[PDB]
Amino acid sequence: LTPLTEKDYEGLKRVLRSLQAHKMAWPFLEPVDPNDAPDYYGVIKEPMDLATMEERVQRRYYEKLTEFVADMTKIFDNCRYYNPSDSPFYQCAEVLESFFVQKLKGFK
Ligand SMILES: CNc1cc(-c2ccc3[nH]ccc3c2)nc(S(C)(=O)=O)n1
Repeated sequence: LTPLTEKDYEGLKRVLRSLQAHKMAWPFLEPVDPNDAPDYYGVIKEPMDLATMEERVQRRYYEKLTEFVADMTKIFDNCRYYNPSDSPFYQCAEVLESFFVQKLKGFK
């Protein structure tokens, strides 16, 4: 896989901001609050969120697009594992993952 260039990184920031602005992204914007989900961090061993990804983007943590996609997929995988399939939180992952794929393919 090809290294992420500085030109690549402008695109990644755009993709990330498109997701952060999505109406369904709210449960993913910041780390889960342990007060609203007291067992969350006993269940989910590798939490991830969009603020933690923004930090990594800004600090050029990602060297390959696959690593960026892997962090994003953890967000969605964590959500569907923690939540039952009829929860509104689960529905956020359904909507935002397919939005992400649309944007990812564009990033191309
Ligand atoms: C009850 N189920 C839930 C609850 C939450 C949650 C709760 C409070 C929160 N405060 C700041 C973020 C934040 C996220 N996130 C999910 S998630 C990431 O979609 O798996 N599922």
